[PDB]
Amino acid sequence: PNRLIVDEAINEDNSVVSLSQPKMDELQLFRGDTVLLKGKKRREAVCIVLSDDTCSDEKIRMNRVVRNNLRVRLGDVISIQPCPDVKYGKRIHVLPIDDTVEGITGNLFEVYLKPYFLEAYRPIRKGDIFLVRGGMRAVEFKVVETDPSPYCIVAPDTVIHCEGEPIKREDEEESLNEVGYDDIGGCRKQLAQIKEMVELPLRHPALFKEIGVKPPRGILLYGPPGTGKTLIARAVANETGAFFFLINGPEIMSKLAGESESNLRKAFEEAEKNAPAIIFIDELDAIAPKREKTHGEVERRIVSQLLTLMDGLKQRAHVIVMAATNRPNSIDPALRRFGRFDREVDIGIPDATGRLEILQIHTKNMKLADDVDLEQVANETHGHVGADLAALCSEAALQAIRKKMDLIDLEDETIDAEVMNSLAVTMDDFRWALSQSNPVPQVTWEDIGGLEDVKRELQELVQYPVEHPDKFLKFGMTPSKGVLFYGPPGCGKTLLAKAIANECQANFISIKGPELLTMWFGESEANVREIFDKARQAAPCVLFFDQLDSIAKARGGNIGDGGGAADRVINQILTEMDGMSTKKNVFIIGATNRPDIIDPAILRPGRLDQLIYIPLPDEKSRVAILKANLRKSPVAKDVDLEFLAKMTNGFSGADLTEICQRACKLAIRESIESEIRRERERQPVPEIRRDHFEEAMRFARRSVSDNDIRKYEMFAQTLQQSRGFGSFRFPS
Amino acid sequence: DQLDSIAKARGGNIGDGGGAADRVINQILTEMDGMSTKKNVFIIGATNRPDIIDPAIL
Amino acid sequence: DQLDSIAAADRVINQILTEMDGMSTKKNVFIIGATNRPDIIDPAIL
Ligand SMILES: Nc1ncnc2c1ncn2[C@@H]1O[C@H](COP(=O)(O)OP(=O)(O)O)[C@@H](O)[C@H]1O
Ligand SMILES: Nc1ncnc2c1ncn2[C@@H]1O[C@H](COP(=O)(O)OP(=O)(O)O)[C@@H](O)[C@H]1O
Repeated sequence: PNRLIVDEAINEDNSVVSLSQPKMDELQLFRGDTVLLKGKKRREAVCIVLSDDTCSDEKIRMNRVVRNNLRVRLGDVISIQPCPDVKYGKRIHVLPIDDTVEGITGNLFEVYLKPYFLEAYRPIRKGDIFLVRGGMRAVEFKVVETDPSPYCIVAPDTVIHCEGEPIKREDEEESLNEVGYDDIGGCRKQLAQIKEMVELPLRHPALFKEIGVKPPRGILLYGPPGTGKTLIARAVANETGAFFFLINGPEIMSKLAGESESNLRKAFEEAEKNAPAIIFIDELDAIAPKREKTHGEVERRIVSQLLTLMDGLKQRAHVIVMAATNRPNSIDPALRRFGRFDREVDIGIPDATGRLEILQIHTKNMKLADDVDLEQVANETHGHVGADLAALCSEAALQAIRKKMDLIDLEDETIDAEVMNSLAVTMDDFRWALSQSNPVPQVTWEDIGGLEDVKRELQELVQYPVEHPDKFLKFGMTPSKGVLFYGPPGCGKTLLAKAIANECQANFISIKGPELLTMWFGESEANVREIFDKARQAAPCVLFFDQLDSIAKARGGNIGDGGGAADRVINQILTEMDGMSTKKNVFIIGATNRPDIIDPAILRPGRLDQLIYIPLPDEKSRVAILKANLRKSPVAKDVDLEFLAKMTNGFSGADLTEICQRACKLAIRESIESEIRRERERQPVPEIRRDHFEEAMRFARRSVSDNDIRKYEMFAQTLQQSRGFGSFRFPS
Repeated sequence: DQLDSIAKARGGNIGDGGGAADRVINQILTEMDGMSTKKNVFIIGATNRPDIIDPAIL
Repeated sequence: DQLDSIAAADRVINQILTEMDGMSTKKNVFIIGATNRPDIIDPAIL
């Protein structure tokens, strides 16, 4: 019940807080009682509880000033408890801020403190902040000294003196703007994990004792630089009751030989002295590299001493040591073992919403106009780490100032107020920042013309499992992962593979047999294993094997001596695909120019079970191919693509692409003539002229003879005659 | 798996690494049955072409 | 130079084929091949 949501106070002063009647009853509390408030950044205060109906059950009506004292904002969670044994204060010493005391001709105590604390009966704590209105400037007071410590009620007979050294404005501001868990963005999950491995053992060590475990004494943070590991150290420093101490890797290296070890030993001694304690080690890889590869023996000494003191604690001191590294591999491998920095956390690059949060955090102090939208900037900056985002914000503010360099004058002793109030950041500044700062196939189904059945089948095999995983899990059948494309050359099999990869948004890897065949003994099979491993790394992926006939042949019969090695290659592929049954996301598509010699074992169901015959495009598909090729080129209306498709009976898709290439080349040539004519006029046709089609087609010939095509039909008819279960109906 | 690749009739392919395949076969022969105490190592082979496998392997 | 010395298809011509296919994306670099006799060079080059 102690948790409550920070809520505004309508009339309550700083030394009083308000609760709802049901909530105040729930705590077994009386009206006017002294209460203790705990808020973020380990900020503790004491106030007087009040009854109010407007105050919500889950909200506490409480002011701005104590919010600053508690370092909390609206909506923040603070823990409220009864405060017992709140003795009346004998004497309080308060240090006001430097800014507030300026211009106050009269004494602060007489003008402000004396009437404020007359019959106050207010309980206060060391470091408590309160505000008093009056004079030319409202005055802030901070209670540095309390007597008796720590909780003291200000009675009228209590003497109050503001004499001493007033608190500097920057010193109070730094604590006010000090970091907590909210200031770090994009790693809330990692903050929760770090709380679990670190904060949880410290708050409840007996809980770890009961279950028969020893808490992880040391934890490691690794990832790209700038992700905020030191910032996480700052946050855990501010918001943990456990005593926090600093060890800096550069600071460790700064000491003389034989003094870094002394500093670290006294560090662990101090940590084990206080109960509890947390140590953080930034740049652990800097002072703890591998002892196998080390330039100086002193570094080996410091690594060994760190190991010895790491084993020195016996899990009873309850001190957790934290380490941050940009390169975890540089850290000595011993530290990664058990009983020591075994627990690793990777602070990956922030996502879109995380980087949005980081941008908001970085820009909260800066002014933001109505036009600026941080979500857009986050959308464009895919890869910037948090430090890059901070630099982006700073250079956006720099553009804001730069746009006024014509208005402002540096030589002046003072700056203009008009330009200053006109000065702010706009969208253009963040655009410049985005431009300056530095952190799948193109082919689509619309590009392909014809072969609609093949397109639908490819969508069925690959796109549907990722679209509908639940349906596949329900029917309990693993999706097929094998497609073979066989047909005459230049019919868009590679286009089909690229299109399906683009539609499914998976990495596309394409390779051919001669790329793999090589000359050394085991090299080709190693290449096959490497390409399959590469497909695994880029999962989900579409692995495309072009010229499958060259790489896969009938093992039983091969004329050449080296064909035996070729046999070996095929075997490797077989085994690889047995490993590819595990990776359902990796989809293997094999296009072969001639499928008769393809090994029967590779076409076995479970490796390449789908066989697709890609024939020559018909008249309709030829029209579609001409449309696709002529999308980019404006064309005259006189040409009839239907007639072109009808005439080009023996041509493939590549033939038509070369056709359009030559046609538009002669279009360039007539453009040369037109521009020469324009130059003569100094001293145009919108679309392609028809005689260019006339001449361009003459250059083209038939790519593939019909005999190979009838061979393809013979293979397809063997496949069809094999599928002889058409006359199949279950009994009754 | 696919033992017929690593195991062949010795001398079948002259250009298979200059006898490196035959040396591999001899090494496998010594490692399966040689002058070492047999451990609890059960060797399973799978092949589609058993007639090409070395008779000493079988 | 002397592309005919290499020369229907083999490993090296396939490497160069894939490289020029990927290289067509970069228009700025200009690819020139001078061979003495073009009859024997692979038509995929053409
Ligand atoms: N998630 C985040 N939220 C807010 N600021 C961040 C975040 N990540 C990084 N930063 C900023 O970027 C900097 C990252 O530095 P850091 O990675 O801690 O240095 P090192 O790697 O040397 O310890 C910090 O100063 C911090 O202000
Ligand atoms: N249906 C089609 N639509 C558009 N272009 C096509 C089509 N079929 C083939 N092509 C053209 O043929 C050329 C080569 O095709 P390719 O992908 O090499 O076929 P294959 O997979 O048979 O080798 C491509 O540049 C492409 O422009």
